[PDB]
Amino acid sequence: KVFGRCELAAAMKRHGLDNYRGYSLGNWVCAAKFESNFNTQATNRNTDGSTDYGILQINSRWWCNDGRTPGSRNLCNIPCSALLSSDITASVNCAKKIVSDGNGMNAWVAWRNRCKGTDVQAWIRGCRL
Ligand SMILES: [Cl-]
Ligand SMILES: [Cl-]
Ligand SMILES: [Cl-]
Ligand SMILES: [Cl-]
Ligand SMILES: [Cl-]
Ligand SMILES: [Cl-]
Ligand SMILES: [Cl-]
Ligand SMILES: [Cl-]
Ligand code: NA
Repeated sequence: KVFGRCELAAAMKRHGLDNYRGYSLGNWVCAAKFESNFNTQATNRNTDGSTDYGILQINSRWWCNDGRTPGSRNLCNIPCSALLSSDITASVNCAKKIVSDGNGMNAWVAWRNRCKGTDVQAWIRGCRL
């Protein structure tokens, strides 16, 4: 599923991500935009053989099981495939554990490089929330 901007903002809020660990809704929408262009089925292979999955590009090295990343962990206790669903629950619950890990939203390299410090409120501007 490819979400619209305000549509994803609404789903993220419903699942309790708005201000989670102090990060406003706009930061989460901005991260989704540059990680997946709002497409739940996005995937991207890393140089190390791991793979990033879903709207927030969660990596198989630590967070989900794909059966093909040697010596990895599955800290979210899920198959990486659950991260590609039209329903975002699995992605949001796993993102909650990632953003709690010590480095905040810097865990997402695209948020640091493209969203951090910017006018992130622009991502939710005009949305009926
Ligand atoms: Cl957009
Ligand atoms: Cl915001
Ligand atoms: Cl594996
Ligand atoms: Cl394969
Ligand atoms: Cl594990
Ligand atoms: Cl599994
Ligand atoms: Cl949803
Ligand atoms: Cl923080
Ligand atoms: Na894994």
